[PDB]
Amino acid sequence: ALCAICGDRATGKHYGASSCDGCKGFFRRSVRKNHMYSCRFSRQCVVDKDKRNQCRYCRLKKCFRAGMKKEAVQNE
Amino acid sequence: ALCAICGDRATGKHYGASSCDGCKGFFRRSVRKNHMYSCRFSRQCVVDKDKRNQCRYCRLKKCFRAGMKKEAVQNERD
DNA sequence: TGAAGTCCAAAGTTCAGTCCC
DNA sequence: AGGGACTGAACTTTGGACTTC
Ligand SMILES: [Zn+2]
Ligand SMILES: [Zn+2]
Ligand SMILES: [Zn+2]
Ligand SMILES: [Zn+2]
Repeated sequence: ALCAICGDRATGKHYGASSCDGCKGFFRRSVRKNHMYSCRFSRQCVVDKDKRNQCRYCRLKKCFRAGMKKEAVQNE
Repeated sequence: ALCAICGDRATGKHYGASSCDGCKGFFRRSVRKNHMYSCRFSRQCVVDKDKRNQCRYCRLKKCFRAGMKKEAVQNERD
């Protein structure tokens, strides 16, 4: 099973979508800090294993596209 | 532990070797900008906390000899 | 046990001081 | 004078290892 966000190896369902440990942590931290970030390009950046850290905005957007929900992220 | 490159205090393992923040930073920049340093002397310069900035060629050479890996340096990001 | 959570080593970024073109 | 480059410390983000409900 591959990560629905970046294509890396998936470790199971996280926050509503199958994803790797990276996209898992990235999403949780983003939601808890209520970050939306911003893209400096056309908000259509390539989010794969190698470039996932190049644009937080696009990575986060794809997490939501993949099915992740803020609702699934807990406080603390 | 100490920096395997210059002897200064090590802040942990960096790019594969125990090193300080100075050598950590130096290696990263050297790799990302693919700088081709040269040595004015015999390429046997002593690299310590004191002289580390005297010869970039030898400090980089020491970095690789100490275990730092080019592959461990990631691409710059925002 | 599934899917939340936490921990933390090792990546990354910014920038003041300082000097060269 | 404006443009550019380097160093290393302060501080943040990443993601794999492990823990709780
Ligand atoms: Zn992923
Ligand atoms: Zn983008
Ligand atoms: Zn050092
Ligand atoms: Zn030298």
